[PDB]
Amino acid sequence: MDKKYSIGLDIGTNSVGWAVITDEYKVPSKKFKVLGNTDRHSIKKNLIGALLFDSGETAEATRLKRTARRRYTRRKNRICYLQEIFSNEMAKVDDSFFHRLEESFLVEEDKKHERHPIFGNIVDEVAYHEKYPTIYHLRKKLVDSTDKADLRLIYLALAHMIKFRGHFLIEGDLNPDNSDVDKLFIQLVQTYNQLFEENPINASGVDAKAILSARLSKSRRLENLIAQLPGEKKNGLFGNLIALSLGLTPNFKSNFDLAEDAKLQLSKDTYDDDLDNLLAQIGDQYADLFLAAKNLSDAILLSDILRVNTEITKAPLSASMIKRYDEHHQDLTLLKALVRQQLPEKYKEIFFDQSKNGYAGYIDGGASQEEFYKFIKPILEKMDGTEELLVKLNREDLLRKQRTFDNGSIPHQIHLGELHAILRRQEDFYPFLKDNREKIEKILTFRIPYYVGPLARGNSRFAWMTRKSEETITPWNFEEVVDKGASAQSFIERMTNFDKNLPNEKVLPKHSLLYEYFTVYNELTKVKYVTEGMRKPAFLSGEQKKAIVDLLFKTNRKVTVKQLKEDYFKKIECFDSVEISGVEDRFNASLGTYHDLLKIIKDKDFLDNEENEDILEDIVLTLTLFEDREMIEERLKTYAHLFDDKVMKQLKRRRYTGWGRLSRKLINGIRDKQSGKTILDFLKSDGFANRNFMQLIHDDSLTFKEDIQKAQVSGQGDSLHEHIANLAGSPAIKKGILQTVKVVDELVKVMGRHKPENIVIEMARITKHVAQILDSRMNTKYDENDKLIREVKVITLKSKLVSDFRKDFQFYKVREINNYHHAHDAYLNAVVGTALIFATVRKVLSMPQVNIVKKTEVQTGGFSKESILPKRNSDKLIARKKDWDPKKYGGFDSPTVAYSVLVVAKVEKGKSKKLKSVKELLGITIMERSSFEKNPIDFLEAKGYKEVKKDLIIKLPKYSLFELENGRKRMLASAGELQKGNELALPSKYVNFLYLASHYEKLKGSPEDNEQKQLFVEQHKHYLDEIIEQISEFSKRVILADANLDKVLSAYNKHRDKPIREQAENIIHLFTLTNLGAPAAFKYFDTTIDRKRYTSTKEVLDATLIHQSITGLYETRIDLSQLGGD
DNA sequence: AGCTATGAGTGGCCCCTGTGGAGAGAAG
DNA sequence: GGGGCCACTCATAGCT
RNA sequence: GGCUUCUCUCCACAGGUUUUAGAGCUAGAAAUAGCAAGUUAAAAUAAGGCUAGUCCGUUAUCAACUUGAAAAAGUGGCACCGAGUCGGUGCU
Repeated sequence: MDKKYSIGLDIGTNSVGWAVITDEYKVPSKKFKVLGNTDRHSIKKNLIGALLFDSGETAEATRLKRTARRRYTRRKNRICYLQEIFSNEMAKVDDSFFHRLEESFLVEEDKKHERHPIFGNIVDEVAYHEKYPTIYHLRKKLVDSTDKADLRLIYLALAHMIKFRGHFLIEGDLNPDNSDVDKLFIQLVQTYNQLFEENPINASGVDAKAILSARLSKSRRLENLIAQLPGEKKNGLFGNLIALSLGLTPNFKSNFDLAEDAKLQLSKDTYDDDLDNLLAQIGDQYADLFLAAKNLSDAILLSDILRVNTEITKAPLSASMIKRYDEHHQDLTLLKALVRQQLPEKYKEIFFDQSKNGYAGYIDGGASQEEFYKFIKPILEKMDGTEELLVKLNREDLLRKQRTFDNGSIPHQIHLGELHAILRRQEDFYPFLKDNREKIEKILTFRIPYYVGPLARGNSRFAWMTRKSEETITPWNFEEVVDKGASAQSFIERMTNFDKNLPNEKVLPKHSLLYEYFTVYNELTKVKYVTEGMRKPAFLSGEQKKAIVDLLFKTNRKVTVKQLKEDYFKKIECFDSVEISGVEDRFNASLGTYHDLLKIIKDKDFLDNEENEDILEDIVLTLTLFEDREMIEERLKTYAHLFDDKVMKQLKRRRYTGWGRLSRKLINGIRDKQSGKTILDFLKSDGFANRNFMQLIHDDSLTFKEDIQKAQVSGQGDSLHEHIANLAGSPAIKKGILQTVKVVDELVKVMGRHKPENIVIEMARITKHVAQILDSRMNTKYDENDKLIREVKVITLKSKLVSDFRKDFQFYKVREINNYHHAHDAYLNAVVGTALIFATVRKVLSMPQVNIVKKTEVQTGGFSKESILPKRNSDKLIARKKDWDPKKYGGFDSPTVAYSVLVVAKVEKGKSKKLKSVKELLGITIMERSSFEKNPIDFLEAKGYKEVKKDLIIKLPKYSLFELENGRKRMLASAGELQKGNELALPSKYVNFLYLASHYEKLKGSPEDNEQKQLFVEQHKHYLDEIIEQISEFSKRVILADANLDKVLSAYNKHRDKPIREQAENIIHLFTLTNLGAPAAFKYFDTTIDRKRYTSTKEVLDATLIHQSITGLYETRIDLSQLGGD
């Protein structure tokens, strides 16, 4: 008798519930066979559980790390390129300089040259640090010096710039000279009054420098500056000029009465040619106005960055840092003098004690600038003559470091100007600098375009670059070796979605002329007209459709019903009155691309030729693909014989956006076998049928449906793994779905492989995507008519229904007590699913037998924590390299153990070197997983183990479960620590009262229900003691933490006077002590309770090891006590 | 008987961070 | 959030 | 309509840490006290891998046993009864 059942699921991001229910809704339990060498042969477990696992990580952290690694590699490579450039001349002056630079990190013992990395003699180091206190002094010296400079210093400056070349958010040359806001603003006002003497404006008394450089948003600054300008509006010509000076994107259409939009932005890569467009429309007289606007914008943005405008130099960043250092020196001297004279007691704390947030901690220690200002402010308040120091502290300019987080805003054009100045002033005395100047400027400025990507020879799963030749790519031949046009096309296309109806085909651009014709004809297909003398509405003929398109759609950008009635039905067909159905007011489709090309090419015969359709489609694709206009220009040059120079320049500056939904093959690529017409052909003319796109693809009399079905991949089960990961959503939900499918498969196996009658599923707040993956596998049988025989029904539900069903019949839930809530949610989901198609539910809730399974995952990821700890005399520090002994060089710490292996061998113990039989868990860190799996015996012997019994080696990943006396379980967190493995269970009687009491004021309900809650909570003061009694008993039984439990009991007795609700929130805080997983610190009322930690793994070395399947229904108990016996 | 080495428990502290530009998608 | 590490004390095995 | 959620991929940037370099002085045998100084740089930023790429290394996948290089396939009885992390009656 094959028993009927169904499968319910509770899918989350951290957990995947599961359940099996029958006709009477009871969850059965089956006697599962227990494999292994223990005395236990079978365990009867309930068909319910809750898989738990670490939350799936989005690749965001991994992607950031990968992009960082590529930046590091390419920056090291820039260093290598500069060292190759310097290499030949370096050997003539100092051959080992580059070697010393690499050996700087090592101690004096490991260095192969003299310990001074720059000069190798201490006299020259003294001279260097006396002459150049920092690097910015050296940069200024090199930028200003005319004398022959030392090559090592030049390399240091150039490498400092190349390694820290600043941001690329501004393209086009930027003048560092213009940095004064107010003077240039008045200059712009004077220029505007010169070009417009008839209507000049006055800006006297307006503090433009303060307002425009204020720390406010661009719109606020624009409003504030205009508010000081009489007669001016923020939307006016001058207001738009100011907005342009602020880096916004003003629209000049209304300012010059232009027909088309005129939007300009200096920060865009295309300001110059768009400005030329505007000048060609309004005249060349306005060129100086926009030039002054650009200069003022440069001045404003620079003043937002640097502060030294008084000093005259062409290195506007070295001077700023030197000035900061001088201010720091002078202010420190003054502060030390004042503290010496007035408050001698705290001199030591401020200037010596590296453990405080004083100047010692700020400079010689680890304290940041904010904390240093916090600590130094009250001391300044308590002393006289500190007005200047208080002012500088208000400006965040007191005692400020050169290398702070404010250097980010520096444009890379400043660094490029400094680089050019250096390479110009040093080229005379060093020929190779002059010869390779362009190469170095390239290396600083060369940036692998965001559309090219990783430069891989196919060996990468992230690479899409297409190559012309096989030369090694260097910045100087990046253009020559790689076709940037093809690279950009691949970059765009690989991301663009493939057609749904045609999976192998590509989607068309939105502004495709063929797509526009398709849409126009498809919309015109269902248009019906009613004229006098006609009994029924009739579809428009193909001739009528073509005439309408030619008369209106090619002549008007937007066509309305009234315009159609007036222009075609009355003028052409001589129908005075016509009724149109299917279109309400106007036609949605528009030949905007066709009208634009009519404006540009101005040859309507060329556009109307179907022979030119391929050329026009290629033009649309070229305009849609490429943002950099050079790519479009080079591609469209294949058509330079078809258009004049002006038309070609017009095509260059036009751009299109968006990608459509359908492919060219689907519309005008495939043809009917019987007729030879495409879908576009049928839409243009279909006779009486007048079938639209949907009708054409769903007509069985046409071969189009057959072509689509054949094109549809009728593939076998192709990579069930990586199939689910193809969905749209976070990787967390993807992992949830995959684990859900695996759990469903294992449940199918457990239930005798008889497929379920129904499947009830919910999803964490996408459900359809989950349902398809399951109903594809569940239903695979076809009847005599090729129809699917649905032996499995897939129903998906909503959390509101389940929550209401729970609260109506009091199947309440608490999310803080224990982890049985996932399984309970799964069971209630199954019950509600059958409801769409009472004691049992309470029994299922009250079962402690639940199979909570922590997914034993071999941890991957960071080998150890990223914070490098100081050098110490300890053995637990991890080397960061092969030659970096952790004692001598510090290094990483806190390894993440991949898994641990039970090693039974003999180890020499004591100074006597006597071999002693041992049995202990050795944790294999992730850094050594490959070495261990390569040859376990050599790895184990390397750690001091001898006569290793390879037969007894067991692989124990993180969260491997052990069973001890009284059923005490400890999950293997790592080699030297455990976790609580037992799931504390409270009966429902405590479960209801806890959430009723803690969420007391927060709940809102009817007055009688609130009174019932009052009575229910007030009576259970006796439960408030039973809860801590159960906690204490479970603690003694498994937690075994008497000190923390005693502190809890004392605190609970101490705070018993406070009201029941206030007690309740703290009582639920207790369960952080008992809940499965790692212990976490919790506080009871005012009292803070330390966390109990299990740093002892000895007790499990004699325990019954348990392996559990993904559901845990199949297990293999191993008794380790029988292993290792002598 | 006394000195040193060494394993278990407990209390405390630590852990990389911030930003910009471009493209393409699901769903609201 | 949680595993790792250290400073500290105490019981116990070992040793003579 | 836009700009939102959320994901991927790419391009860059400013820091942070470690270790070393930036000669600490005086009195005192030393412990130690007084004084002076604190702003920068190099290297590394997951060990490393072979396909030697200006590529790849934290995403995702992974109970145990048998076969298989691997993908992959197979491996374990059910019912009644009562059912705290489980046991009995028939029966396989």
